[PDB]
Amino acid sequence: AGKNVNVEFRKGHSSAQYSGEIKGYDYDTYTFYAKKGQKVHVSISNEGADTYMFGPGIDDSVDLSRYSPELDSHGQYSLPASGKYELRVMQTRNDARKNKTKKYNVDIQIK
Ligand code: NA
Ligand code: NA
Ligand code: NA
Repeated sequence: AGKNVNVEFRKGHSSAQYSGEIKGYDYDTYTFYAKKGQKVHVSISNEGADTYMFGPGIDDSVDLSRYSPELDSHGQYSLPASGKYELRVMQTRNDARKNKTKKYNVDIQIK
């Protein structure tokens, strides 16, 4: 199925890059711990791979993709609470139903 990765920044740096490939309904998860008010910016090379974030103080999830209305002018989202957050990378249901695949590179920035 999908893979579950703990995001681990190089010390003194505020981003990390991952690559993956999702098949069908699989989703990959990128987990991290952060403080209320830190800003997250996620960019992904394949816009056919959705990027949604789950965690404390977030009802349901938030779309972090580049055109999402949840983002501010700098493409950032402010974490509403401190704790463990989960970025999920997944295909649309349409593509998942067709057992399509998405190769992707994702850059996760947390400041
Ligand atoms: Na999960
Ligand atoms: Na980024
Ligand atoms: Na769909």
